Amino acid sequence: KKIFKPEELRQALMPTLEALYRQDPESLPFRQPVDPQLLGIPDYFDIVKNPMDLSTIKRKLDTGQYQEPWQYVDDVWLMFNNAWLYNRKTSRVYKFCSKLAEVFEQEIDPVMQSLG
Ligand SMILES: COc1ccc2c(c1)N(CCCNC(=O)c1cccc3c1N[C@H](C)C(=O)N3)CCC2
Repeated sequence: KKIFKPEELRQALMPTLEALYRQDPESLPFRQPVDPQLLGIPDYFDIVKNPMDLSTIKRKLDTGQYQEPWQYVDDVWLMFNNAWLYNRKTSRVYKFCSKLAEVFEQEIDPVMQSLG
């Protein structure tokens, strides 16, 4: 509390991120930052004001950018909400997002209870 040590956040939270990365096929669109021109979705940043992806979250854990664990939870949820905002409900990314949210819910609960 209330600025947690970065090494403690990394040790506690990284397994929850790893759980997301282990999901195949579902994590694949989330593993790298979105590049709208290269992917042919040029309106992406117009709609998605705060992009987020698994590699960025990992980098933030690795580099001590979270002061407290709810900031990490908020970035994971930002990633999910961006995908549900941008994509149509029939798309792979939308359905994959929903699966990741299921996995994350299960993983994050006991970890947050342990951190305070
Ligand atoms: C597009 O669905 C898939 C599904 C599986 C795979 C791939 C792509 N690919 C491509 C992965 C790169 N393309 C995207 O990442 C992406 C593309 C269009 C829309 C969106 C994209 N992602 C962002 C997060 C979004 O919200 N909409 C690899 C094989 C597995």
